[PDB]
Amino acid sequence: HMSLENVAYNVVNKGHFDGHAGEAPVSIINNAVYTKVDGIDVEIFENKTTLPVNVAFELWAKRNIKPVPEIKILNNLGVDIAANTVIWDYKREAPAHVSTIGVCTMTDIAKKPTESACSSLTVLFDGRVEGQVDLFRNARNGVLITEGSVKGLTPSKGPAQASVNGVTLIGESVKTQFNYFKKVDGIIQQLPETYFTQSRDLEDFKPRSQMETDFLELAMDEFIQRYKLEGYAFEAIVYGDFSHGQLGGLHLMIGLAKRSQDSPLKLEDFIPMDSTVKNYFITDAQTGSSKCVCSVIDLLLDDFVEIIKSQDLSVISKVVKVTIDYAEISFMLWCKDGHVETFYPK
Amino acid sequence: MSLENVAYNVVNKGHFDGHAGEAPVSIINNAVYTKVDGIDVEIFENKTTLPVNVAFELWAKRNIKPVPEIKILNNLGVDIAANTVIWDYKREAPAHVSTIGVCTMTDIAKKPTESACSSLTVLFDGRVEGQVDLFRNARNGVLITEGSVKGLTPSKGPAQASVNGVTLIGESVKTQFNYFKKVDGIIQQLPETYFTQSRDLEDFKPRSQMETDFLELAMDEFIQRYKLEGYAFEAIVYGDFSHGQLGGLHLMIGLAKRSQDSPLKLEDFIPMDSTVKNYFITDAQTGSSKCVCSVIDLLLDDFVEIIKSQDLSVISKVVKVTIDYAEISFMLWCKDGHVETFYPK
Amino acid sequence: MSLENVAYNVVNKGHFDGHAGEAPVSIINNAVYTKVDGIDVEIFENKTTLPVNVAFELWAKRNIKPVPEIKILNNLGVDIAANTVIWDYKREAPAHVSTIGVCTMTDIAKKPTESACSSLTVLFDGRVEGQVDLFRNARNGVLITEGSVKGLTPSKGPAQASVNGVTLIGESVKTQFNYFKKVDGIIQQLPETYFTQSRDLEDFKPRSQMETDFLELAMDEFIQRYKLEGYAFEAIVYGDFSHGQLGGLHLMIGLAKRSQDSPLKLEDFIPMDSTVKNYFITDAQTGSSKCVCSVIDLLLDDFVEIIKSQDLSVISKVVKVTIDYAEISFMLWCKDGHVETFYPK
Amino acid sequence: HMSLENVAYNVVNKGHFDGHAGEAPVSIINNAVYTKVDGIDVEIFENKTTLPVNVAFELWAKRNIKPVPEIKILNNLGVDIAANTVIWDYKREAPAHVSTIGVCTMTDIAKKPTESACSSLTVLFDGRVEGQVDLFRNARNGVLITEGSVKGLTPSKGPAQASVNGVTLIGESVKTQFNYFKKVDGIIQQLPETYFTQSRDLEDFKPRSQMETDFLELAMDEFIQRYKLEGYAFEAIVYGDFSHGQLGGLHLMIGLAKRSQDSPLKLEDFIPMDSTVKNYFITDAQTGSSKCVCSVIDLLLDDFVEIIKSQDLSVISKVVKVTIDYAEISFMLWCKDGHVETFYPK
Amino acid sequence: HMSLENVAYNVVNKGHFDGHAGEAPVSIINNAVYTKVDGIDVEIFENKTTLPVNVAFELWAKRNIKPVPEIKILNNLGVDIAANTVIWDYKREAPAHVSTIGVCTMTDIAKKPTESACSSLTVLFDGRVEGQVDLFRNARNGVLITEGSVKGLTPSKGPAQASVNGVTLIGESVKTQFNYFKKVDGIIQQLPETYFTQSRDLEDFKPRSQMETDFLELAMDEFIQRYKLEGYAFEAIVYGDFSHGQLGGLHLMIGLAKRSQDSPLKLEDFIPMDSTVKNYFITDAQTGSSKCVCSVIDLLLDDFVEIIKSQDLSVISKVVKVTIDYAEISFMLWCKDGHVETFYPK
Repeated sequence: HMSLENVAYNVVNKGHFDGHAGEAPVSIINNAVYTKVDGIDVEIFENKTTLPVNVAFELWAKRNIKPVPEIKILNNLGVDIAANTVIWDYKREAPAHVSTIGVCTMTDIAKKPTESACSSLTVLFDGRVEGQVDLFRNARNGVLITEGSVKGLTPSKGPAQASVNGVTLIGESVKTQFNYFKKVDGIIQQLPETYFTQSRDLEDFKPRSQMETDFLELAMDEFIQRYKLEGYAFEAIVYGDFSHGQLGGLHLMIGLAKRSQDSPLKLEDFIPMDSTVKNYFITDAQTGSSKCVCSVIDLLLDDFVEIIKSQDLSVISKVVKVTIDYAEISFMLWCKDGHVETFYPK
Repeated sequence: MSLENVAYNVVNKGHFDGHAGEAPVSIINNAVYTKVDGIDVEIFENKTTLPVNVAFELWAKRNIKPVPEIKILNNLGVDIAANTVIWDYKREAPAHVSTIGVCTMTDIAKKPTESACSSLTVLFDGRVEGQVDLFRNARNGVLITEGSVKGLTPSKGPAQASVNGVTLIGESVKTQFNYFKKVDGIIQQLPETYFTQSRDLEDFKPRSQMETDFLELAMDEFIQRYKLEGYAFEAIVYGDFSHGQLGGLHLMIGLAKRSQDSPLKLEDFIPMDSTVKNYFITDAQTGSSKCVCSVIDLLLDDFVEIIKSQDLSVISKVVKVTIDYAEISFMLWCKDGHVETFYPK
Repeated sequence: MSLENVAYNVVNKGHFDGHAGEAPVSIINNAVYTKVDGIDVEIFENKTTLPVNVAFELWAKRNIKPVPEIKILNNLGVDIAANTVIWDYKREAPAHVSTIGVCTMTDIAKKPTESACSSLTVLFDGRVEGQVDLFRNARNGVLITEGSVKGLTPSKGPAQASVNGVTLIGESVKTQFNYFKKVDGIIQQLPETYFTQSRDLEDFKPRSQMETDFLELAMDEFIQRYKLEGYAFEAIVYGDFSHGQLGGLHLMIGLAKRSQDSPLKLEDFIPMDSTVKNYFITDAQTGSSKCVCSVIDLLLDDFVEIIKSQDLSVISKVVKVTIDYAEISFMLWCKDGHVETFYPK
Repeated sequence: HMSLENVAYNVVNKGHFDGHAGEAPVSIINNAVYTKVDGIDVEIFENKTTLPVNVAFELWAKRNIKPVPEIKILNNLGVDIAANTVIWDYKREAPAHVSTIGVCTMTDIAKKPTESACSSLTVLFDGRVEGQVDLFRNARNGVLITEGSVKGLTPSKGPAQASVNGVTLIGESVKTQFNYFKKVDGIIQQLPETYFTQSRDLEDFKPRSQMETDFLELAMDEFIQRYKLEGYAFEAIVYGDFSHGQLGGLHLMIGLAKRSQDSPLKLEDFIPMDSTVKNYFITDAQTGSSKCVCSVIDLLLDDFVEIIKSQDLSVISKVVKVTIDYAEISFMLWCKDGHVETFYPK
Repeated sequence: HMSLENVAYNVVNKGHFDGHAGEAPVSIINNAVYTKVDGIDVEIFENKTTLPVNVAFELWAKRNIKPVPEIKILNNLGVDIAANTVIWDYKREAPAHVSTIGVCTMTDIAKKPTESACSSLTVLFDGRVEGQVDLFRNARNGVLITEGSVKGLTPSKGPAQASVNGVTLIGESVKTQFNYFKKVDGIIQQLPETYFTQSRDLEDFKPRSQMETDFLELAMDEFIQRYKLEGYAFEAIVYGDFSHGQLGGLHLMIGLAKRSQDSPLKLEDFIPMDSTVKNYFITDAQTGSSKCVCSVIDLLLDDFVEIIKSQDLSVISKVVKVTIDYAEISFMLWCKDGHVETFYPK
């Protein structure tokens, strides 16, 4: 049934593991996989994981190719493992999770998600596959994602985007927005009210609201004026300060895309794992201004305006907690009289 | 003649020149380094299955003249090359397992006249002394030439060739070769062929009025302008993104039309060059995707000619089109005298 | 003093900073991995020839301030840097073999004063506490500062420096440095220099009216406007793509002009940065190619000045030009009072 | 049917490849094959070859485990490829041949030794397997080994030793001495009359004739006397001279075994490959005497006597041909006025 | 001229590097060198060093095949680099020195030892090679070794043993006892008078004097009395106490050799390179006694008795400098009322 040659067969004739019978000849060398075609080798996989080459290969081939949650959502929810699939982290070119359930005999800690060894683990269940709802229903720890309503349970509307083959997108011919359900120590949990990150890169950044379009096109103070934002210090928080040797402002992703129109930015991703709050070691080409550990987060400007506009400016320093991507993010908020002085992560 | 010699040539003449000389060389991490100003600068990353030092040799001796695209040699049964290395720039490896009089570690022979060559189809380049003649004396081979060969009928090959991993139509250098094949001592007579345009999606440009009309105009305008109704272009060429699994996108230009507006991810799951390519495509705008999309880059005009010259009486048949010197099988489905679907087998 | 301490600094502060703490590490595949929520995430890929753990320490101990481009340091004969690492992002490796007070595994000393350093041209930085005084007390060394130095004549350096692998003319930060040198105890009078412009072919931009005009205007309309006939710009700068052999393109801007019409393939066969670069260039448009093209960036104005201030009576000479603090030898050919050709070495 | 996991299943259960269906879980790492046993990895193969680790594993497991000719004897007959089996070189820890016939998808040049790609190669045929003798007749280039007689064909008695699982021995419970038959370009060959290397190791050298028993026990001049050999230079050819900075003679293996009885010798086997004539960088521990490249060959002492005794002694130096292990071995024989001064391989 | 393919050619034909013209086909893979002999690859080198595989190869082949000083003697004398040769450390299968002179372009710091680069380094010179005696005279720092006597310089008789191709021995057919001369900063040095370590293995230990034979033969106090040694507690210093879980005594190699006649001793050479004083994690297989870091030093007993008997045993605990192998080794001497309590280094 299950073999390296069989996995390779699927990879070359079907583009991923499908479960078709067959064998393809394989060379393992240089932490990579090659197959013979017309007497010559053509590389079909490159191991970027800390797993043995043939194991990582089996898991990669067994990718979940349907729309799946972005790993940051899964991380923020406490997901430790997935039930009978592999959630592939495309930007680390690695599996999202340590172990496995019913996928690969080398990494499996169970063949079925409700075995004793999964008892203590928060297991991802997919409602789209037959009978995983009822598996979740009597599982100690887990997360359930569904497309439709679930009888007896209150849903938390997840984010609009999902990951489809490493492409993170809003579905149109396919459903990307899931309902989330969580279970901890045997009991149903109510997920918090959250904002959701927008999940845009700096290269392909597109605006997603009238306010965002206005943010890119208009000058600093003519924008601050239009949306009545004076006293919320967009210049020190959102915009970015490039006048000094040390870098300032530039906390939001959209504020970065603004400079990107004039000047290129280098972002060293020193810890290259996807998270709600990304820290970059940023260098500005135009000025020379640089900052290691510059925290950056992609919220809709509207969401951000709504965050900061609902804030009591009557004290020196508050600890402000905002729930984003299912995680509780801590901000320091410094206010003077009725002016916001600064706003930033901990 | 040696590692340190190959290195010297590489750093001082950009490749192997047959120059005498030697540079100190450091082998580590499946790579070649040479010392300049007392520090190591990498000059070769080995991405082959051959031992590091051997790959370096064969890479350096990579033929730097216009040579045929590797897919053409493959379709033609070319098993080996005479006294040169045809380097595969898409895999970063030699096109062939063994060599002839190139490197001791891979040579099966020193000359294509030797016995161990007799059963192999050797590529002969008429641009070098006596190789035209060697071809006449070989049992199995493919000859490429720029001009006429006396007493032999030529097959006009594709306009493109590869110069240093860049595939182009030569203006200042000749890229369109003549082709001759021999099997078991008999001159075989090569088929009438179409040639694939070998274009990338990321730099795709139209090469006729029809292709230009295809990229600019709405689906219906184009279909009507070229009276193509019933030939199922909406289901074969254009690409349907309305469902979970995506349809169409059988030609390269159909993909290029999408890319204009929104991007496609193309997983090249078996990454070697071929007439027909299969990509695991995801459509970014939509979420529609398909494992194994066969994509062939044919001039739209050539495809139009192909499909229009077909009998739509039968419910479905096998259609053989000679493309890039290979014989490709298509499945042609029909209902009531119009094309339903059309795809490689 | 721990792989884990270096690691902690990298994940938490972006690089080595001096903060106490320890992050868990896995070493595999010539790379450093760290654990975040039970899964391994790669924080370093070793592309150097040094042990993976050593290279990691040195990479983390990068100099993050604006520092000179390594070509300048090489041209100056700098063997080592005082209490810092000059990272080479082009090769992703340290610019120098060993270190001073940086890493215990490669240190040849803790301070740039002691015996081992005596015979090595040490790089000193005037921006760090009393390193100017360490320069005064050294046999061999090069000093960079921002302002004036007591009793020392400055050499005005290039406008650009490198900040975190990005070459720049700093607006919020000083990139132009003052250069001082010392050979076997004696302060040197550094020669007058042209400086190389450091532009890439991808993002090339003009920096003078003359350069703008060169990119915009037709060949002889530029030469006529700039009183340049008989200076052989047609042969030297512009680029000839009409033969199998490729001619011209001795300046970066020449390649920039062609790239406006069609792309060029550049094999950087020896991939270290330097005043004069040599590329294996293929012209996509025509098929023209040349394996060893000596090239790189001088202001077109700088080059015009150089070629014009030359006596053009002798049939051929060797000409010395001090670029990037280094004497570059050129061959200058002349027939009947007009320039024929002009090229490096 | 075939796979990496299948091969491991065979190896862990049956000790080598058997054709048993089934799969064992595997980690390829560090050019080595690991299998999971009770939670922990146990290394079951270590790639010492230039082939991909997984291809080498497959080839190894498919060892011919019955008595097979030693590799040197096969190389002297110019055997390029074995027919539907794998001869394992235990001194190299590598397959004896480059390619394969009907053994492995990665290395096969053909499936049957009856195909076109085989005509020009000398193929090892084994009478111990059905239809192979018959196959030999038709195939143009080949060497056939048998246990008994072949109707209509002249046998050639091969050496008494053969290899069983990398243990070279003379069979008592199993037959090891084969008749050899060779064939070139269509025509059935006539094999030269041969001596055979006795192929004994240094640490456990055992005498195989009364002459050898006496050689070891009796002193130098006592042996030469008892066996009538004065003027055949046994003192400077066989026994070995350790009086000079450079070691002399020791042409015969038993010569080293003799000197070993007293004090030890370091042997840098600088080319670790089986062959009729072995070359060593010997260093004598007792004296300091040493020599780069000493041609050391293990002949039955009786055989060497016969070789030198049938030798003419007229000229001052002749080049002599001696057929050992089916290979014509050249020797330089120096005669002076009546005595062999020295006699060594070219 | 010089190349990898040339070095290879030398190894497969001359046993080491000789300077012969020719080339051999080579494969570099898995930190090893292979050569093609009749269609197949035979490994001829395996890299155990921290240098690029090809570089370690250039150096290993250019081994000193002559009798050479043992590494400890050089390490104790401060030799940093040999002139125009590699001193191979066979224990580490690595070279003994960081750099090289006129040996290999990739590791040379000078083509001749007279260059500026060499002047701050103690350069090993061999009196057996043309003019290196003269080069020593004009050198700032260095160590000379000669067979015979040198004009106008006071010699120092070295150890009777030297290393011949890794094999440490007393030369009988070739000289291993060297004369030692040393310069520091232009000035000649009169070297300290010294005992030499006997450099013997436990695996094949032999006695070297009547006193040592009596040690290995006679029981404890019978021997102690016989040599008027009573009052020094060899019980705690030499013989080794095994009655405790923590291993007692056993500070001499011959002492180790005694216990080795009755029961095996496991030795972990956890810092495996050769030196005058060697530390081991020792485990006695009979009792179960164990001790990490027991300084084992192989002095001849006649030497050790001389060291201890020429000692004033008044002060309770003392520091003693003994010169062994041209190095000054510090010792701690303990004494209770005129008799010896304990004696070890540090």
